[PDB]
This record gives sequence, structure tokens and C-alpha cells, in this order.
Amino acid sequence: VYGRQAIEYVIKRMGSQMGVPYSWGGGSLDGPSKGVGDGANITGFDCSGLMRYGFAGVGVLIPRFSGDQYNAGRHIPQDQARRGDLIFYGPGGSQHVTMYLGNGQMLEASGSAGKVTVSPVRKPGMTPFLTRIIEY
Repeated sequence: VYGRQAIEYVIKRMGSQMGVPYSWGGGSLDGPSKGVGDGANITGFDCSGLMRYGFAGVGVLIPRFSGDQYNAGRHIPQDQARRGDLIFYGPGGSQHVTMYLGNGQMLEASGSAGKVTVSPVRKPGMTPFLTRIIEY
């Protein structure tokens, strides 16, 4: 499917920003941008910002805020979690959002060393549902 290929593309595109620093409020549709607050001096990505930039690469525009990204596709139960599914943290996903790589790995903007990186999926705070944007 084209859906499966779009997701690989999205993931790969996000992956191309590996190491780009974390920046609160940072991110555009075309790449890292200066954030705001303490992000004012860093040209990078916050969590939701990376996600957005990734999906922009296949032409899908998702909201700026992880809480609204949470409601931007279909809610998936943890046990149906799929590579390409968005992972949320905090009530209604208001705190963090990351990309599920499959295999208990995720891609996220704020990893130790405040950079885009690959981490094991974490349990504390995780919202009940993932969100599928692309229905491959």
C-alpha cells in the first residue's frame, strides 16, 4: 500500500533530524526552527514539532499541539500498537508525543542530551490510546 510507504517515508524523514537539539516551541513544516521561551536560542524541534514536520513530508498537516495531535486520527488500543502509531504521555496527550517504531522503540525530540533520538518506549504517564494518522 501507499499508506505503508508513506509511514516509512515519514519515519525516515523524522530520522533525518537525528541529533537536532530539543527546542521548546521549535519546529516548522520544513525543518527545525527557533522555539520560544528557553527554546528562543535553539534551532530545533519539540516533540509535537517533530511529529508535525515528519507528516508534512507526505502532505498531511497535523495540529501544532500534542493534545490536538492526540485527536487527529483514530485511537488505537496499546495491544494493537503499530509502527507509525503516535504515542502520547500526560492527560489527553498534553505532555509528550513520540513516534512508535515498532519493537518497543520510539522516536522523540526530547531524549537525554535534549536531542532527536531513539528510545525504548516508556510506561509512566502514557495515555491509554495511541493515535493513527495514516491508515495503511
